Amino acid sequence: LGNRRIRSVGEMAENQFRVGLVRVERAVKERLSLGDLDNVMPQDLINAKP
DNA sequence: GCCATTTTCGCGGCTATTTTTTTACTCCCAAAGTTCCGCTATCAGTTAGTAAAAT
Repeated sequence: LGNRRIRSVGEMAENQFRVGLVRVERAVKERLSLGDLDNVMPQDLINAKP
């Protein structure tokens, strides 16, 4: 039991939330690479559906 | 060219009963085929009326 670990609700929720964050980070980087950001606000960059 | 070693391939019990999942995204225009409402017109069925027949 020193080589086996307990992983509970908080850890799993954090892992899946980080997965979603990576999913949106890819698209955020892709958009920020374009350059035309004069009228771009942060809420126009983030898609919460993933 | 045969003897051994590494790599795929296929397998791992039977009946029941509780319950769906989830990202990602241009626009416009001209040309063409299809549909939906309205009207017509014909035929067949139904129904009302009247004469023919029978009591």
